[PDB]
Amino acid sequence: HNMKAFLDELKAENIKKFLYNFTQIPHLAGTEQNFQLAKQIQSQWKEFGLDSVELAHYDVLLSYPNKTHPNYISIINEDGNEIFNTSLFEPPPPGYENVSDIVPPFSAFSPQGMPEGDLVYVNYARTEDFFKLERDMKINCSGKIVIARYGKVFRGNKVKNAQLAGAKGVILYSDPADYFAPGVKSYPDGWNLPGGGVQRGNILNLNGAGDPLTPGYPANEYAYRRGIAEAVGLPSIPVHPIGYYDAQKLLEKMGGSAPPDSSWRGSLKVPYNVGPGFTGNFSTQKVKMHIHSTNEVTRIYNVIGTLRGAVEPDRYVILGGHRDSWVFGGIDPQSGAAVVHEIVRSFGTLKKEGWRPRRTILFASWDAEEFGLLGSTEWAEENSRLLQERGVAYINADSSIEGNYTLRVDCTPLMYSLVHNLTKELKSPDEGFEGKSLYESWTKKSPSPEFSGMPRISKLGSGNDFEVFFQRLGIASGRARYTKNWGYPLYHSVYETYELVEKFYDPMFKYHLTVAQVRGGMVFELANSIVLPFDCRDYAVVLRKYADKIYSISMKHPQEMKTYSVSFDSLFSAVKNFTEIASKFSERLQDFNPIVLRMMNDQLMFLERAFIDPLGLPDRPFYRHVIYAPSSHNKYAGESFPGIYDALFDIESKVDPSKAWGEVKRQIYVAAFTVQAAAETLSEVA
Amino acid sequence: HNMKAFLDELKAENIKKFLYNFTQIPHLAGTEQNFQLAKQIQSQWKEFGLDSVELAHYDVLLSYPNKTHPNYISIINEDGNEIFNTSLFEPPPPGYENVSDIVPPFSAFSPQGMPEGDLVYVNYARTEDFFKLERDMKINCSGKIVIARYGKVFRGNKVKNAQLAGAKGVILYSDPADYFAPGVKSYPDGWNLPGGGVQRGNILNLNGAGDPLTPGYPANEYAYRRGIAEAVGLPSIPVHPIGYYDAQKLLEKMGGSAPPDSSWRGSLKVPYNVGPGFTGNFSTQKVKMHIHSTNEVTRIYNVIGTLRGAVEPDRYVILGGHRDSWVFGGIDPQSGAAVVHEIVRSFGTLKKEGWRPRRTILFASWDAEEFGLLGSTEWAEENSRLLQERGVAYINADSSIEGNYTLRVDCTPLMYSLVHNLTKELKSPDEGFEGKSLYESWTKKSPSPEFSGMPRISKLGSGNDFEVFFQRLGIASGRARYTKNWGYPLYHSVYETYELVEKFYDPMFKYHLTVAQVRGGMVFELANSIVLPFDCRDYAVVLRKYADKIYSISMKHPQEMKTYSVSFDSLFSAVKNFTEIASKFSERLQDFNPIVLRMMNDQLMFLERAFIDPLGLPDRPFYRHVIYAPSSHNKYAGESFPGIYDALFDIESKVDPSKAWGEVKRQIYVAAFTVQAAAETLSEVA
Ligand SMILES: *[C@@H]1O[C@H](CO)[C@@H](O[C@@H]2O[C@H](CO)[C@@H](O[C@@H]3O[C@H](CO)[C@@H](O)[C@H](O[C@@H]4O[C@H](CO)[C@@H](O)[C@H](O)[C@@H]4O)[C@@H]3O)[C@H](O)[C@H]2NC(C)=O)[C@H](O)[C@H]1NC(C)=O
Ligand SMILES: *[C@@H]1O[C@H](CO)[C@@H](O[C@@H]2O[C@H](CO)[C@@H](O[C@@H]3O[C@H](CO)[C@@H](O)[C@H](O[C@@H]4O[C@H](CO)[C@@H](O)[C@H](O)[C@@H]4O)[C@@H]3O)[C@H](O)[C@H]2NC(C)=O)[C@H](O)[C@H]1NC(C)=O
Ligand SMILES: *[C@@H]1O[C@H](CO)[C@@H](O[C@@H]2O[C@H](CO)[C@@H](O)[C@H](O)[C@H]2NC(C)=O)[C@H](O)[C@H]1NC(C)=O
Ligand SMILES: *[C@@H]1O[C@H](CO)[C@@H](O[C@@H]2O[C@H](CO)[C@@H](O)[C@H](O)[C@H]2NC(C)=O)[C@H](O)[C@H]1NC(C)=O
Ligand SMILES: *[C@@H]1O[C@H](CO)[C@@H](O[C@@H]2O[C@H](CO)[C@@H](O)[C@H](O)[C@H]2NC(C)=O)[C@H](O)[C@H]1NC(C)=O
Ligand SMILES: *[C@@H]1O[C@H](CO)[C@@H](O[C@@H]2O[C@H](CO)[C@@H](O)[C@H](O)[C@H]2NC(C)=O)[C@H](O)[C@H]1NC(C)=O
Ligand SMILES: O=C(CC[C@@H](Cc1ccc(C(=O)O)cc1)C(=O)O)NO
Ligand SMILES: O=C(CC[C@@H](Cc1ccc(C(=O)O)cc1)C(=O)O)NO
Ligand SMILES: *[C@@H]1O[C@H](CO)[C@@H](O)[C@H](O)[C@H]1NC(C)=O
Ligand SMILES: *[C@@H]1O[C@H](CO)[C@@H](O)[C@H](O)[C@H]1NC(C)=O
Ligand SMILES: *[C@@H]1O[C@H](CO)[C@@H](O)[C@H](O)[C@H]1NC(C)=O
Ligand SMILES: *[C@@H]1O[C@H](CO)[C@@H](O)[C@H](O)[C@H]1NC(C)=O
Ligand SMILES: *[C@@H]1O[C@H](CO)[C@@H](O)[C@H](O)[C@H]1NC(C)=O
Ligand SMILES: *[C@@H]1O[C@H](CO)[C@@H](O)[C@H](O)[C@H]1NC(C)=O
Ligand SMILES: *[C@@H]1O[C@H](CO)[C@@H](O)[C@H](O)[C@H]1NC(C)=O
Ligand SMILES: *[C@@H]1O[C@H](CO)[C@@H](O)[C@H](O)[C@H]1NC(C)=O
Ligand SMILES: [Ca+2]
Ligand SMILES: [Ca+2]
Ligand SMILES: [Cl-]
Ligand SMILES: [Cl-]
Ligand SMILES: [Zn+2]
Ligand SMILES: [Zn+2]
Ligand SMILES: [Zn+2]
Ligand SMILES: [Zn+2]
Repeated sequence: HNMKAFLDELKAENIKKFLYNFTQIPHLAGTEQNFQLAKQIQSQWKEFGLDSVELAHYDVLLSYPNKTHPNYISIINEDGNEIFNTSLFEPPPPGYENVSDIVPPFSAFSPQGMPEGDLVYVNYARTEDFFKLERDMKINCSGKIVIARYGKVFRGNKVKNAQLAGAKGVILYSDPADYFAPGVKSYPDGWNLPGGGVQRGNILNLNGAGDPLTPGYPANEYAYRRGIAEAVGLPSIPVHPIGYYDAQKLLEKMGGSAPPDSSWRGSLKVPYNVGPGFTGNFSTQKVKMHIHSTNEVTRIYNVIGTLRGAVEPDRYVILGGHRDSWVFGGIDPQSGAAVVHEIVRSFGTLKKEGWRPRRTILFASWDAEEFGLLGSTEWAEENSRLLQERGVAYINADSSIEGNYTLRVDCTPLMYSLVHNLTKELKSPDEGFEGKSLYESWTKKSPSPEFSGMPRISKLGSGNDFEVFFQRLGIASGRARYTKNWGYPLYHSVYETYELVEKFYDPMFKYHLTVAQVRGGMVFELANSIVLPFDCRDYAVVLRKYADKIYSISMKHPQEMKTYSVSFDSLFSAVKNFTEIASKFSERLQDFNPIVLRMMNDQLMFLERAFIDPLGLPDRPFYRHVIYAPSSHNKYAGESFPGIYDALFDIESKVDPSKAWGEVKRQIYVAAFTVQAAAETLSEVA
Repeated sequence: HNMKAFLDELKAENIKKFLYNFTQIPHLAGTEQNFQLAKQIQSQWKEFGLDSVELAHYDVLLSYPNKTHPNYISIINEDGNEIFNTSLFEPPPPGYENVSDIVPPFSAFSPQGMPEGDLVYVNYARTEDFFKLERDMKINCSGKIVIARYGKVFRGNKVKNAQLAGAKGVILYSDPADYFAPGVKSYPDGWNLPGGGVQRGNILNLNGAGDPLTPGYPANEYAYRRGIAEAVGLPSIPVHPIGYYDAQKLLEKMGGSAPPDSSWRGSLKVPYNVGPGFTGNFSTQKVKMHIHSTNEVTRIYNVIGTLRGAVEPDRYVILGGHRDSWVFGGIDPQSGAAVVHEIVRSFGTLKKEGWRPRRTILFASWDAEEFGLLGSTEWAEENSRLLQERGVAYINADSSIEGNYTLRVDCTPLMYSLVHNLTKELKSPDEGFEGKSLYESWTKKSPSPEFSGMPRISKLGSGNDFEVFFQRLGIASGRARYTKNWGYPLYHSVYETYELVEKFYDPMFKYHLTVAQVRGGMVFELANSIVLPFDCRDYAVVLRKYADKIYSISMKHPQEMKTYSVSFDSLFSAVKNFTEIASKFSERLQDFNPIVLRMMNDQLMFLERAFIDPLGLPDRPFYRHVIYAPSSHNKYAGESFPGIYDALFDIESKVDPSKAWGEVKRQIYVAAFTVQAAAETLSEVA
């Protein structure tokens, strides 16, 4: 009973069976169907052999369209007539036109409203897009409806950016330039987005809070909830998404200024005029939104399975991914959840033969991830003390594939070595690499920008269920999935089905199987290796990289750094110290008795934990990791030394430079202190 | 080598020698003399046999009078003449009239100013005193100088209360009714306060922040400091203390309303008129303060000694007390520090013979405790990650005696059993109890208000160096000292000398020796017992007591609890659960292998830690313990369920009752959740 045994028990055919089983009806959070799937998963995980399997439920704020009062957008003429209306549903996929309860496209958590106004086209609605509109083009968004294309950044950042600019409404759409791959056919004949396809998705700005009504505390039966008016993260203007057929109708009459350059033009046969408003003929027509969605406190259910550790049952390695989907979830998330199900099945087969892992493994099927990571965050708020004193690692398990080209890993530097070592022992599934390792194919296809002969591994960002574990609690975290050659066209649409995956992404299920071996093999090592498989020297390498980068951003303002005596010396000193201490620690780790071992492993487990500042980042108390936080411009992207980065952002625009530069210095001191403090956790303990 | 060996090595004669050595010159924080004593202590602890002994220094905000521009108060006539002036120094004690650098009486951190006005007498300046003045007597303090007597509550709460009432100055004084014991002579002929004696002391309201300029982070060499304007906890009006000779001069001319009752009258031959202002003859005279003290960032030094553990070197038991004193520190703190020095000496004797404790013991000599607990708090901010993952217990060691009657212990319920068991094995030093245990004499003299045949043990409050460890970090903490039959007259005066202790408090040093056996024996057990000597069942008992108490406070408002559906059921359910789970845990602890042991001990060590809410209490982010916080009316006193207590305080005065009662419910939910969460840390781990 070893890792090879675990890995050999995983079967592509089983992943395929489970994916099919998980994707025949929609499993939207808060619905009957998703409770039923949770019950099924709990039953099967027990049958698979876990020691215990429980549902953990919470009553959280969710959001749904009004069934009898649909959401839509109009062009209205001056007479008041609605002369063009967007579509009320996506044409359902072949063979699914009778499935009940497909939720129509909507932006979850939109407030209600029927605003009317002139359209302004804001490109991707990124921070830089609004800067370009307002500062360079002198175009004023206040009181206008903005239309923005999806992509580049999390949609919630788009809405926040629109709000701050004074917009009274947001219309989101998928441009073929971003969601239609050239040379491939639309679903059902290929994997491309049809013009009637629409990306659903929440538009919250929770900054890691979880349920908007109970930030800090689990939404259990006796919770005291904020009123809607004080809820965290809800947008203050109506928002609705549409497909590119409808978008074309809204964009074609656009007047005002031309697009500032070609980076602002998508693929529709439309000028991409920024506005405000329409051209001459139609300058009297307007855009009207009709949004009637309601926010509703609704029960959600996590499935939590436990495989007790033989030696350190009080040390937890967690494999977690969500189960709730927008409609059928053929990729998002069931391609990940089917992989988790087969991982549980394999571990349980070993267990039934008398094996147990050294440490406890917890398996999680999270609910309401699509509505703001609510299920993972509420459970972690409930269990925060257990997690912070016992949590070894968290491996996420959302969609296993978003392409069929190569591997994509985003993790803490603590697991870089683990990931290199594991992938060297796994067979590549790729054409042209038969008989060669996954490591070889991945490094060949996705080389490191810095080191020859190594693969790219990215920082963790946010916007998935690892966020509370890593960014709030400081538990070492990672994720891995197959990706494209550098999202995917049918993301969050009704066309993400079992057939999309089985026909176009992974017909042999070999990419699913490889991802199962990576996620499963990581959890196996973390739960069974005698010494935890973390290399602190890898952190010392990246900290230097990030310190160089942040210093180079500051050095765009040399005169201000002289005037205000802005020095990075403390941060560099801390990083140098971390490097030296980590080096000594690594020598002792190889050169040593279970208390020494357990004292040692605790140093490795609490090293990620040491980067947490209990005071949080400014105005973001649930983002506490001083090295990594979600980017303030794009929740999906990771930022390093985010406190310093945000202090320096757009600093030349601040009215009181002394105060702005003071706050940069304050952030340098906080970062330097935290790096040194983390380093000292690796010093000899007495 | 066992506890008896440790205890027998402690000698009364050595405590006496060290006390004498520590009290011949003043050791005010930030001065040359106190750095020299720190160096001496470090040298001796090394000689005593500790493994390492370091100074940990920080640059913190301190406050000192201006040497060439003394602080004083006047009665000024309408002509502008200063017709009476308070004294510029206390008459120094016999044989010490040539000692240099005795700091004159002042209120540390007072701002500068020379306000003039009418006096109002505010009794003890407690919350209830100001309520009585303003609501019942209709006396308006705005723009008036208040005169208040020391006692009952921390002086800082007095100043905060005066500020909030609109006072422009505060004069603090020691009334004989509170600081002169009947039938005993004044120093040097007895232990009573002479009329020229004055209590020094800081008047900050830091709420656990430590150095006013660097809340959250150590005041190290690269720290970025707040400006004085944003500093935490500084008073906004001038404050100065005086003795009762001077107080009599200021109080004798007082007019306006009579004292509302006899609880408002002290012992001076004065009417205790509340004012405002003086009687007819002198109604045109005024009181003028002259305060010229300056706040100065100043280096302070902690001495940190380590005795490495043989088995769990990564588990810390800390014995810490301060070294800085107002003048000679004959009781405060050197009676405690001399005890610590002899404890270190005894442990080092065992070490020199080849013994080591099971866990690491850390010994601390803290600086600048008198200026706001700055040395212990900065070191704990520096080492917070080590402390929270490794800190087993903190035993404080300030003044060993404040009387010669009986023992006084204030601790976490987790150490109640430890304290009972230890004191049953110690000989009582008391007259009439020769041959009988310390337990027997203490319970006889200070019985429990609740259980026959047990002694009183009180909650921890704050205002001493355990505050950061217990209230911020959640490390189990305790303190013990000999006390009077229910502060002490010469507290913080120049008369607290070696002679006061050797002549009047403890001439045989037997009370010092007994306190050394208690503090030392507690640290020995905590550092050496195989299973940590904490009983979680004791916590379950007090939690029920506190839940009953807080419910009984709320039930003063039955109509409001019906209207707003204010239920305590969740809190009672949590406490019941904690009781049941603790009971099972205790059974397993007696019924079990070093990992099981270490997994078990970790449950005991992290149990205090589980009562910490990382979000802090409302507007008090550094007070994080949900069960215990310093009282918002008296930093010295402990409050239980302080979040709920403060929500209910004076609630019938709140203008929006729906909102006030909502916040009571929110606090009940937070408390219930935290109790249940702490209970679940004692559940089986998987
Ligand atoms: C990386 O690791 C280093 C440990 O090897 C550590 O070095 C410490 O650095 C601090 C400076 O930040 C040193 O502080 C000095 O301590 C001595 C006493 O040991 C003091 O005398 C000295 O006094 C001052 O001199 C100042 C500087 O010129 C002056 O401004 C002051 O007013 C005062 O006169 C300093 O406070 C400490 O000793 C060092 N330990 C060593 C060298 O072994 C680094 O700080 C660490 N990096 C970080 C970010 O922590
Ligand atoms: C002390 O320890 C107890 C464990 O023995 C624990 O008991 C749990 O209590 C909660 C109630 O707070 C129970 O919650 C219910 O869970 C079931 C499913 O297991 C739900 O069906 C049920 O649904 C609801 O019924 C509600 C109440 O009438 C209603 O308002 C809702 O809308 C919904 O229909 C409840 O959510 C849980 O099962 C209990 N575990 C048990 C009994 O074993 C205590 O909560 C704990 N005390 C604290 C403060 O944690
Ligand atoms: C997915 O697979 C499960 C497990 O086999 C199916 O659930 C079972 O359905 C059978 C036949 O109705 C019942 O006898 C069992 O009680 C079910 N087992 C459970 C819930 O654990 C489930 O119906 C399948 N779903 C689809 C769409 O094929
Ligand atoms: C990844 O594999 C490398 C090569 O096997 C491991 O590094 C070796 O670890 C052993 C065990 O301590 C050492 O004795 C060798 O000297 C190491 N070889 C090196 C550094 O080249 C590495 O530990 C593995 N990473 C893990 C387990 O996280
Ligand atoms: C307190 O005791 C210490 C320790 O004996 C005395 O310090 C020593 O003084 C002698 C005589 O001057 C020196 O030779 C040593 O170098 C000192 N030892 C140290 C500093 O560790 C100290 O002087 C005593 N103080 C008083 C007031 O009696
Ligand atoms: C205090 O002393 C009592 C009496 O010795 C200790 O309680 C006993 O502990 C032993 C060891 O587990 C048990 O076998 C006995 O049943 C206990 N006696 C009781 C409960 O009456 C108690 O453990 C000690 N407290 C400590 C060490 O914190
Ligand atoms: O939908 C999500 C969050 C974002 C997805 C990543 C993602 C983010 C954006 C796109 C897109 O714009 O097409 C596609 C995928 C993840 O982290 O798995 N979770 O279910
Ligand atoms: O002076 C102090 C803080 C308060 C003291 C307790 C104390 C508190 C008040 C008095 C008094 O009013 O006479 C006396 C003693 C302690 O906690 O040791 N620390 O050095
Ligand atoms: C949906 O449709 C209409 C909107 O006014 C109304 O009858 C019904 O209350 C709505 N449902 C909600 C708000 O859940
Ligand atoms: C848009 O829908 C509204 C409401 O149902 C209707 O009055 C109008 O005729 C529609 N416009 C078009 C072009 O269908
Ligand atoms: C832009 O928007 C509206 C135009 O109606 C105007 O009232 C507002 O004050 C303008 N503000 C800025 C900052 O340009
Ligand atoms: C699957 O891989 C092939 C081979 O390169 C590629 O052409 C095709 O685009 C891939 N399918 C998807 C959905 O990426
Ligand atoms: C103390 O005395 C006077 C007050 O104005 C002045 O000469 C000197 O600056 C003062 N010292 C300080 C502020 O430290
Ligand atoms: C009080 O002191 C001031 C300043 O030194 C002086 O002018 C005045 O004479 C003094 N008053 C008395 C009564 O000594
Ligand atoms: C009380 O104080 C002063 C008296 O000069 C007055 O100006 C102030 O407004 C009064 N306020 C209250 C609340 O009684
Ligand atoms: C010391 O104890 C005696 C004996 O009861 C008592 O009368 C005296 O007041 C005590 N001294 C002090 C300072 O308490
Ligand atoms: Ca919550
Ligand atoms: Ca500080
Ligand atoms: Cl993932
Ligand atoms: Cl004490
Ligand atoms: Zn997903
Ligand atoms: Zn998704
Ligand atoms: Zn003291
Ligand atoms: Zn004191």
